[PDB]
Amino acid sequence: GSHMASMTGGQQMGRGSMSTKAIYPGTFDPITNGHIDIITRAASMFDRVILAIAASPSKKPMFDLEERVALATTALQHLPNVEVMGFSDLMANFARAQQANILIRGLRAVADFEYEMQLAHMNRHLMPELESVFLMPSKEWSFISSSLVKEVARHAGDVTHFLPANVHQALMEKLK
Amino acid sequence: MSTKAIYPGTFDPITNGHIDIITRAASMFDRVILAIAASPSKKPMFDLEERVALATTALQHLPNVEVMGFSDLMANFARAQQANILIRGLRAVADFEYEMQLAHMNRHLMPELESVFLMPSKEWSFISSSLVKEVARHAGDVTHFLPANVHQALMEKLK
Repeated sequence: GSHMASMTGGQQMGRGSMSTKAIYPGTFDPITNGHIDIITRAASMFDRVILAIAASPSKKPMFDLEERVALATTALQHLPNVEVMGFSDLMANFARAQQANILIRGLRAVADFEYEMQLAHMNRHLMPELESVFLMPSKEWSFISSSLVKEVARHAGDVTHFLPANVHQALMEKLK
Repeated sequence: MSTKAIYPGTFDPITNGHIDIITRAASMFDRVILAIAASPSKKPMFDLEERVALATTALQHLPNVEVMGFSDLMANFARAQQANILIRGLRAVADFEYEMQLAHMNRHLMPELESVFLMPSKEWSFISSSLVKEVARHAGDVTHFLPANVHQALMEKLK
């Protein structure tokens, strides 16, 4: 009500809008225009957003953690309420450590919907106070992935439309 | 700063699943409007007045939620209401394809409207308005799936 701290600290649910802090996890190897679109949209609706970059992914990434964090930091510099960080745990544990209450997930294909629903249930089990939120990609970026952009670039296909300049330069450098 | 979300549907009637979605949405956005479609394609069991009244009571305990009817383009309603977020619940794969199509169309109609998707709690993952009605019509117990006000109104409709 006013000076009610003496009485209560407050609950998350039932009581109006709360401060929101979102994590957007991935490998971002490297970050594409599709990722930038998702995080831009998320940063417009939530107070703070962390782009969380996985340190040790299952498959060895083309860019190391340091390179991935640096490229993403530059690409997202124009968003005041976004921070880029590496992590090496369950997304649920990183979110707990970072006191985040929102998990951002991109939803590209029908094939992925089943898996995403399963992960959301598991994350609710691990961290009940973490809410998963799902954003569909713009039509423009609906077919791109980091993986497809790399494979196209490896055979000299034009991918300038799909990446920010900083990332495009770094990628060309990686491929000779 | 300010976020204002629309949660559209037929809500014929509102279920515990709907209430869960809007509760979660109201915790992350400043204001939420439950937008109830006036003239759905299939004739609903409850009329607009009944649907709006039942939902209003069911959601009365949420301070930052308003229930309204609407009978126009979701883009125009959202523009009229100065809303910047469209909430959809996402139950099944079949619904995701259709919702993705509508989201593309809505991006065309209203570029400044952001569509956001929430998955239902495990508890409510199989229930729909349609299924609850069909169960109740043949005397199955649906008390676990509806708020008391809605349960009472439904029993009344089937007598």
